[PDB]
Amino acid sequence: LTRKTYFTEKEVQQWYKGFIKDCPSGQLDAAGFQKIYKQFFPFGDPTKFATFVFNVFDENKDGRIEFSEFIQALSVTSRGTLDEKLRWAFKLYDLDNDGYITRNEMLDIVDAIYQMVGNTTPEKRVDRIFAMMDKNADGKLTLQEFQEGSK
Ligand SMILES: [Ca+2]
Ligand SMILES: [Ca+2]
Ligand SMILES: [Ca+2]
Repeated sequence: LTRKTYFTEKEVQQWYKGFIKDCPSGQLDAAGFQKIYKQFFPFGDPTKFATFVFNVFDENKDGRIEFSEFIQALSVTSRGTLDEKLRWAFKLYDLDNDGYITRNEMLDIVDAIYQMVGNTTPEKRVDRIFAMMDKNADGKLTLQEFQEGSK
């Protein structure tokens, strides 16, 4: 009985039917996630990125994606406003969950993105956007620095 999500509730209904359709156990864990990413990027190694994305999906950090976490992710990512979408992206970068994005963290992401695709540089690229987004130049990005930098 969500409705705390951009879905109608003859929409939660399909998404659940689809959920137990894909994953009948009702719990897809890191391993399953990791392999479908292997299918999603068969010209690279999605392992690093697959993990960062899985970590944002699994909000209570138990190592499983329940429906609540799956259906909220979809809502935000597919239908939420730009801020809400950027807030979700922010969590992905913020690996240690301390509320900032640092240079090596963002480098890690760019490195993950670079690794997942890479046969068909991260360093110079991150310096570019961080210098761009980091207005006060403290070496950290706040959500606000990130949201505005992106827009
Ligand atoms: Ca969970
Ligand atoms: Ca951080
Ligand atoms: Ca800053």
